[PDB]
Amino acid sequence: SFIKPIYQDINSILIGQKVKRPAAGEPFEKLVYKFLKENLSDLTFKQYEYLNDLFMKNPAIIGHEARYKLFNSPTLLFLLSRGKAATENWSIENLFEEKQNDTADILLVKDQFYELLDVKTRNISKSAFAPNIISAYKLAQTCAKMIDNKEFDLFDINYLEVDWELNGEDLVCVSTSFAELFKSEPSELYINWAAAMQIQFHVRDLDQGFNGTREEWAKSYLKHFVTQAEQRAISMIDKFVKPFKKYI
Amino acid sequence: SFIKPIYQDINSILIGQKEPFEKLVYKFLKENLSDLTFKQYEYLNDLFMKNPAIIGHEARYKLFSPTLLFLLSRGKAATENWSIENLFEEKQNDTADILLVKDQFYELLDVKTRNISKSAFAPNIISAYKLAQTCAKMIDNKEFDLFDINYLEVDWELNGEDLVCVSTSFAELFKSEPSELYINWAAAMQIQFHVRDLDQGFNGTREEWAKSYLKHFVTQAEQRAISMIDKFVKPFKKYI
DNA sequence: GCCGGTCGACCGGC
DNA sequence: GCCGGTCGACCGGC
Ligand SMILES: [Ca+2]
Ligand SMILES: [Ca+2]
Ligand code: NA
Ligand code: NA
Repeated sequence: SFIKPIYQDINSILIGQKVKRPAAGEPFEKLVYKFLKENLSDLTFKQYEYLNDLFMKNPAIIGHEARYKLFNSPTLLFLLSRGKAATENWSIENLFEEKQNDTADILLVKDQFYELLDVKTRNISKSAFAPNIISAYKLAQTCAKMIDNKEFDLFDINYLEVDWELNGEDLVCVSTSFAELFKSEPSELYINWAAAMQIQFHVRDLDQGFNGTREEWAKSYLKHFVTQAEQRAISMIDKFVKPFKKYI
Repeated sequence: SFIKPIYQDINSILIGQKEPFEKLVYKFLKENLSDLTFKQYEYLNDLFMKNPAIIGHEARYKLFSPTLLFLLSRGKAATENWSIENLFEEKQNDTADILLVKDQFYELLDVKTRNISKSAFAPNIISAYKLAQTCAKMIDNKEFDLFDINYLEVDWELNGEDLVCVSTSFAELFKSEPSELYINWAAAMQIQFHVRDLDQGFNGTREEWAKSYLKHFVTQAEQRAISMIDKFVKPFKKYI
């Protein structure tokens, strides 16, 4: 991780920062991006921003198939790329812009190594309902692709929780946490199938004791995933069929 | 519904107005149905304000109809904690956007907003699992003429330094063919559609719709459980 | 403590 | 045309 080395400063800075009032605390992310962008200038990109720079540097390379080749990495291609037509139609006059379903909020990129940062915001005033972290399914395809191409040192996926409470008509950050997906026990991750099949946790609560190799992590995760996937299918009969069979 | 009769009016005013549109819709209705229109939470304030006597949740829940209870109430603690100086507010999780109730009949109205110049990705309509519960309760409690769940679609476009409304539509969940509704299991078990494509045939009885919807739910729940195997198990066993 | 459902609407593969 | 996956958090039942 590129941001750990200065997490303490980020931590300190953000704590205190405020925001207007009507993803309620989403703009807390605009700040993280600003700070990153002030102290890691050359490494910090919004995902679309990253794609935009990528295609601007190779304006001769038009059309999606050829543009996709620019990643040199099927996995990163998978995690960062826009759709075919979207890539087909990209141009300097017609840049990529934000997209709800993009994987990362922020990319930190040095020496062709990638840290995908995602910022989970949170109202500590309100209940403590753990938020969607990332699609379990998307993460599964990610692992598959990691083995298939033997890309185990390409990239990490990390999280920065930013806690806040309401004060008057201003939202103020009271605390923050930071964690690394691939340093957690794969098998302990909670998959909420109904909740868009999303791993769910709070960053402060996430363990980091994992040992093995990145490759061992993918394998282990795929085990977990498949296992929970078999249980969920069965759970469905008990929860969504049995209770309603009688009205029929 | 209390909405359909004046759908000409609604329509007329909406087009040209410049994606928080649930606001505008609401306005017109308040200005025209003063004593029928509530935000789901406003209704709840009122129902609790007009009964200062009874307090606590058990009692308060008695004020609503296990089916309206289920669909509209805010849950034990929130309810127990309600008071004049501590009123309910907007909650993302609420079933309805707008309520319109006359003579103890309820119109749960849901405004679906749609970026008309982007893509036709049908949005979440209502959890198919919540619906299933409802249908079950309607039957168990033999209450088939109490409420409707209608939708008003509101299409919009960024033609300007603002977002403009280009068109609208209106449909009734319970005039739709059940077995036809799409249940997107991963997307929060949500029924997904555009209000404008929603079939409005169905010439059966509210009861029939329910036992038909439930059969659809169950059948679709069975497909999904199988699909999970094919999609999330078979393709990854080779790695484990 | 443990667990998992709900809103909101939004592309893109073939 | 036909399908369905994703991001965003966020509550309440026992
Ligand atoms: Ca985020
Ligand atoms: Ca709505
Ligand atoms: Na994510
Ligand atoms: Na709904």
